[PDB]
Amino acid sequence: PSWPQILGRLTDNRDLARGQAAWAMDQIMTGNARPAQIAAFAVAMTMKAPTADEVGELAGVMLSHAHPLPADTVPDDAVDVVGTGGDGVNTVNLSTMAAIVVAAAGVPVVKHGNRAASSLSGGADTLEALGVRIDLGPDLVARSLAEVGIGFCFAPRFHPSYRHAAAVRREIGVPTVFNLLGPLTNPARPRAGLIGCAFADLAEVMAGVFAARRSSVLVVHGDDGLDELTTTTTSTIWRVAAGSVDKLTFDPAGFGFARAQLDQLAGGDAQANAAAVRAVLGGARGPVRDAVVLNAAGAIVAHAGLSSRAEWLPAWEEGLRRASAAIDTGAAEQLLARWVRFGRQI
Amino acid sequence: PSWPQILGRLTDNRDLARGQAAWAMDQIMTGNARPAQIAAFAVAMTMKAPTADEVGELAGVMLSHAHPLPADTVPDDAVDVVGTGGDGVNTVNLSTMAAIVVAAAGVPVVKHGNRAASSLSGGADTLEALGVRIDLGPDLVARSLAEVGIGFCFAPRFHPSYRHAAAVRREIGVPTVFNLLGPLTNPARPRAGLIGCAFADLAEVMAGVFAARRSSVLVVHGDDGLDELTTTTTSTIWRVAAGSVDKLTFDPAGFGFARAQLDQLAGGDAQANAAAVRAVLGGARGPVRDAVVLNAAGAIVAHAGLSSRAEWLPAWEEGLRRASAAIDTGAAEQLLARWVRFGRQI
Ligand SMILES: O=P(O)(O)OC[C@H]1O[C@H](OP(=O)(O)OP(=O)(O)O)[C@H](O)[C@@H]1O
Ligand SMILES: O=P(O)(O)OC[C@H]1O[C@H](OP(=O)(O)OP(=O)(O)O)[C@H](O)[C@@H]1O
Ligand SMILES: O=C(O)c1ccccc1O
Ligand SMILES: O=C(O)c1ccccc1O
Ligand SMILES: [Mg+2]
Ligand SMILES: [Mg+2]
Ligand SMILES: [Mg+2]
Ligand SMILES: [Mg+2]
Repeated sequence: PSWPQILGRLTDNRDLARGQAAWAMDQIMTGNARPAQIAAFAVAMTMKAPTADEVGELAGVMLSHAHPLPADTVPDDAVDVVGTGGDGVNTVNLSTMAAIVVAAAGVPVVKHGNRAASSLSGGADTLEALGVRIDLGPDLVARSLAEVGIGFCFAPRFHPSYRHAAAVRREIGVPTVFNLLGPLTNPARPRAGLIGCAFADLAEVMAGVFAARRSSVLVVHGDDGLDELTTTTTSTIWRVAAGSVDKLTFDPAGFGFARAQLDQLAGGDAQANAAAVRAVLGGARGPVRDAVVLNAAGAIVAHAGLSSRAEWLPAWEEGLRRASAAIDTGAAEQLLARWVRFGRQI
Repeated sequence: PSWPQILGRLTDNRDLARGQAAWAMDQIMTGNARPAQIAAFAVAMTMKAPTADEVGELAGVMLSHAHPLPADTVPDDAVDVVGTGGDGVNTVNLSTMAAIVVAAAGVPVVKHGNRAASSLSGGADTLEALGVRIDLGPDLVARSLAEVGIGFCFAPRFHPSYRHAAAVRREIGVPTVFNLLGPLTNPARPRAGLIGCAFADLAEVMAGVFAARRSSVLVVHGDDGLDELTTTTTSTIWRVAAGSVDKLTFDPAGFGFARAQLDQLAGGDAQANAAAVRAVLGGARGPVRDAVVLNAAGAIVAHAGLSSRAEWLPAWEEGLRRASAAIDTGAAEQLLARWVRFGRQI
């Protein structure tokens, strides 16, 4: 294989042969690709329209190179809540808030995340401002998960060989297929997830990658453009269960949610977004809470799907009940406090 | 303007706004673009499908930055004979041989060229092997043109600010829109040419760029893949005259040319290809001579097109007669000897 061969095939608008995307990603991950080659590959793949097979190869290479968690430290039913980012709408950190609530409901959460790329504050930035340690290595993440019920895998700490690709992503500035890889490369490899996709025409490809792994996952795109389950309108959901993908339209009004305006979900810098986390966890009513509860419930539904006996509507009602109770009893607020203390106590 | 704006527009499969391609190329020509940005741009433009407006912007910027020839040193009727290269068929240097014969017939030739990229020996490599000075500056090319009837503009000598783009083209090694720019950026700006295009679906775009300049040009693509008029089969010609483009198919059998096999046109390293030039100019009959006479006649037809009185069949008959006579009288052989002497006597 070679760059001229692979890039030529993509510019001819042809799908790659089996193993070609993997070869490319591995060249990229070993410091063996020129920045120009990395860029051409990212752009060419994006414009051809990447297939699930191709994206799965990219993600697989990344997972091969990632720092893994220690054997037997990740519960079989661990869940992630994370999105591509890049929806362009500056919101509060919905996935991060949802993840805390989910953990507090008793679902183990190993969250993958990163700093902002185009937003004012990313999940990692907001966690840092809350006093949560985002610098933890494999062993300490495993301990966080066991002792607190949640662990945070900071993308740059677990994927050091992605350095070169990350740099090129920053330089070119446009979204590419690389923007899909974060949610697909959690180093703890959880089998369930609520996965947000900002790019409506690539969400089905992300869902195909999860289906290949037989994950129980909801890939979500709010019909307003959010990489989260939205409260402002319907959301498209690509449901992954039993190795197949199901596309459906989701309306939170069907569960009693009131239509919000995007303005109401608006965020700020790390300090502002941290304050919004404390506000929700302290029981504050309103649009932000509603959005947090809905997404927390979505992750609980994904967790439920790890069993083939899970039914859609009863799963959602249970998810909503559990998410609401985890906040209302103060369990979510206490969990955050316990998470902060854990990192301080080394 | 910005890289994210421009690259995003391209990845959304949209034509650029007027001036955006020019902004991009200017950034690239001023050393202000990262290699990743250069590559993303070249690739994204290629996969979107470039327009003549866009390619015309890129070439315009390059021509802005190029060393010009001194005022009033290029005859109004000078012609170029040059191709994109990249046909991936190792042939003798047909454009370069054609250019010598055309100059010997008395049509002023200011030829743009470069060393090999893909092939064993490019036009510049073969001229060097023949003893021709290939890297003369503006004043000396002007003198060569006046005194010998032909001048050669070496792309790296006249387009020094293209070095970063050139480097990226080499690194990524798949053709992009940049592969079109050589024949479109002759620094002497001759108004006529025989212009080869290896890429069947980009030839019409090249022709549109020349149309916008009101050049008299035949853009040619051999139906066997050659970026020259072939003798093995038909060629597609995009004829540019009076600011418009006419698509034609051309069959040299209509002018008495026997079919050749492509291996009959095969070349080798610069020494071999130099020997091939000497063989044709010394009156050797055979397939190489036929392909040379045909291409020289094409260039003479383009020159004739600078008049609105030019008629297609008479022009080809005159071109063929003039090209053959220039070889047979020994004028083409003598012009090469004189060109070699000129460079030695500077
Ligand atoms: O700056 P952007 O490109 O828009 O990305 C915003 C955030 O979205 C992703 O994380 P995640 O879903 O985990 O964070 P969230 O809590 O902000 O939803 C990404 O890692 C960023 O942290
Ligand atoms: O290595 P490649 O990418 O295939 O390019 C082969 C040659 O074709 C172009 O020139 P030109 O048309 O002047 O050369 P020619 O005499 O070989 O036809 C290009 O400048 C190279 O010199
Ligand atoms: O975004 C990443 O995952 C990353 C990884 C390694 C180095 C820098 C980075 O931004
Ligand atoms: O090929 C070119 O035009 C070129 C131009 C400047 C520097 C190096 C180069 O190869
Ligand atoms: Mg999110
Ligand atoms: Mg989001
Ligand atoms: Mg040529
Ligand atoms: Mg050629």
